[PDB]
Amino acid sequence: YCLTVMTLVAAAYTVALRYTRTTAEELYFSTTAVCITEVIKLLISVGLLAKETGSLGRFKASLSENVLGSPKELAKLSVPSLVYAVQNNMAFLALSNLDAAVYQVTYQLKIPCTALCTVLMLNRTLSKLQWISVFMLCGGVTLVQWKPAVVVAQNPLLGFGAIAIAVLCSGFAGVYFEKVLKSSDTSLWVRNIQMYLSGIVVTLAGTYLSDGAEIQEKGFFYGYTYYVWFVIFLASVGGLYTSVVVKYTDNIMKGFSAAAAIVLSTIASVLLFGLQITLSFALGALLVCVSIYLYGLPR
Ligand SMILES: Nc1ccn([C@@H]2O[C@H](COP(=O)(O)O)[C@@H](O)[C@H]2O)c(=O)n1
Repeated sequence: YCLTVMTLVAAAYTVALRYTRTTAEELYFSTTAVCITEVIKLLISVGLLAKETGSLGRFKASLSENVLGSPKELAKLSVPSLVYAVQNNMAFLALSNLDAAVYQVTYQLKIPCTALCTVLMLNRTLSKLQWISVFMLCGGVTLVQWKPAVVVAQNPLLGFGAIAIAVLCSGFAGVYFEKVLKSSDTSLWVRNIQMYLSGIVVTLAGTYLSDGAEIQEKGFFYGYTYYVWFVIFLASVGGLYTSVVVKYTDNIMKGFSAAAAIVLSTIASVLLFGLQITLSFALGALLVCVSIYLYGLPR
């Protein structure tokens, strides 16, 4: 379920976002959407904490001791929420200035950056063979994702600067969260709550600084339609399900699993719905399979 959710969210999110940034008459503030995602992800996570603890007495006790009463953990988790506030704003900026396929292939440069950050920050080791598989995975998804390289005027060079920042944020913020998540027995849903508390403050401050002038003229929830709330739900679910992947695997295996699921989803579409496929897909799919094989070998 959590692999078929991640693909159908991955498919739906970037297309629905790209649509809502280009086609609107009354256009919404992207900074607010990033902030509202952190609010919803907090409220779902608070819900999940009650379900995990499985008791009102245990839930309340967890909020006191672990959520609100672990200040140094909130201090640590304020760092990646500041970086994710950058990242997610750069993602709305990138999809406003570049094509959906162009964003997709370019943003996979996070996979090398995330692998480097994993080796740097978590003090792990990747062999020469494992490094070969990471770049081969990156080249494999490039071949699978490839598509030709809006009703509004755009700026590609500003769009690529945004993906350059967002790629660096993806590696740093994700691995920082993994570092803090796996440093104790504290629950995933506490760590998410601890993070999204600071996130809501940082993202709301971002909105003030970026769009506060224009928001006074128009309103905070200006341009919001049924499709903007759809995008934010997908961003919230995706955000939560990403933290679950990092919990049960790691920030490198997030990339391999994401790539493997794109190939499995396209193969499911060929068999069930008679989808026509390219030779680039066939070659790229094999590279994704070899990369998983090479990464999955003992040294
Ligand atoms: N603990 C975490 C870790 C990541 N996330 C979200 O998951 C996304 C990570 O995207 P990447 O996998 O592209 O780095 C970000 O939008 C981030 O806000 C989250 O909501 N909670």
